[PDB]
Amino acid sequence: MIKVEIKPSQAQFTTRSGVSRQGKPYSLNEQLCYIDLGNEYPVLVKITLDEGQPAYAPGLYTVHLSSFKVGQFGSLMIDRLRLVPA
Amino acid sequence: MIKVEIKPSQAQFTTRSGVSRQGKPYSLNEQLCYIDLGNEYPVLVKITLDEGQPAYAPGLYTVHLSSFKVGQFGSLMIDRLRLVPA
Repeated sequence: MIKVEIKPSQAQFTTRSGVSRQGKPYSLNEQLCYIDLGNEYPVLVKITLDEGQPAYAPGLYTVHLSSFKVGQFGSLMIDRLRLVPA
Repeated sequence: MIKVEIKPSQAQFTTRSGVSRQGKPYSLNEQLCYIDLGNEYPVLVKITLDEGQPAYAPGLYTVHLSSFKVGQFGSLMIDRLRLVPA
């Protein structure tokens, strides 16, 4: 299991916006977190949230299976990091 | 934890080869596996092995933390799926 932490300072998201190739508006909400990748300290990672989802509250989390998909070359890829409480 | 299975029929690797941009030879060993992504059946996924590593034997495995890295846009990515026995 991957250990993800949302620190007290990371409790908010920011929003970027724009227009798709054929005219549709979009909005993307982004939040930061720390992930332990086995180095001396956890590293900073950007998360893009799914539509209609609030920012994750401070605390410890792990990664949900729905984060992964098989890519166009047949290998596993991350789609979006989706988190669940630890 | 991600459940990965190497079936009896997937006990071998194949090797692809070529030459890098500035002249060096390379060889890549590839093996197939089944990964449970929560659909009705596990899906087929291609793994590229690390240098000097044998094919994983048939059995159940999970994903090692060393499979992940932070990508050039600050989000988590899979580098190569590295497995450890379940």
